Amino acid sequence: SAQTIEATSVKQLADAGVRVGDTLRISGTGMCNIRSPFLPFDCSQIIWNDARSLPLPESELVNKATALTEAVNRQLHPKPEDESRVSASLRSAIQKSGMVLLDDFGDIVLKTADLCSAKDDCVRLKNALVNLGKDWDALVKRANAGKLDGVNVLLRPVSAESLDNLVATSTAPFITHETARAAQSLNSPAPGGFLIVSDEGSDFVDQPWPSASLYDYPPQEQWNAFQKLAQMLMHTPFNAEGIVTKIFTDANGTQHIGLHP
Repeated sequence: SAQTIEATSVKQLADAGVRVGDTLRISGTGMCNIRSPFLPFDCSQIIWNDARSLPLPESELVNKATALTEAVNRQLHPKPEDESRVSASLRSAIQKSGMVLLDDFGDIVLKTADLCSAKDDCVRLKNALVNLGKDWDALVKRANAGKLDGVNVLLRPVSAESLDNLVATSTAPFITHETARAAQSLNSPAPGGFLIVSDEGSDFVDQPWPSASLYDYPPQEQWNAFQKLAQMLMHTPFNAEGIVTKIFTDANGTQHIGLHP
């Protein structure tokens, strides 16, 4: 009593009533499980469900982080095309000698506290942000009303590039917090359908393995790489052949199938 089952849609497999011993040849569109080539996804288990997919996650944090990053970088590396109530030829001499003129010190400070909300958050940058112009829980106050818009703070070259690195170093932990968190948010399996699983841990999809591993990407690249990973892998083509070695049904209604070839 060993059936042999071709299925290209979920309801065909539900119909065929698979028992251990059967041979499945299975193909269609699915999602890679969460909890490895495509870490955080594990493409040796495929979620096969007709309930359509979760949206890409968002993060207010990431938006706050890559916005402060840019605010400092656009003031540390101003482009020839730039407004300035500062003299033009004076600007060219600041750049010849390696120095840095903060247009809007006030914007740097606000967008820092906006992001490092907690008092323990990024304290070293907040320190370096106060010498350059007090105490942190007061610079924010002076910046809140809007008073360091008229201060001009000029930076000697190593403090500039050191503040550069301090901003890069502080925003990076946030963007990986949120990337890990967002991947867990997608671990929210719909009831029913199947979890098709390879016994050998082989991958079920046919996608080119990403070269750089996700956790090993740069900081201001991690959010976007995840998104492309998630958007392709939550709707990827897949196929699976083999001999059913286990078959059971979830408290959540989902049928788990382990396949060996």
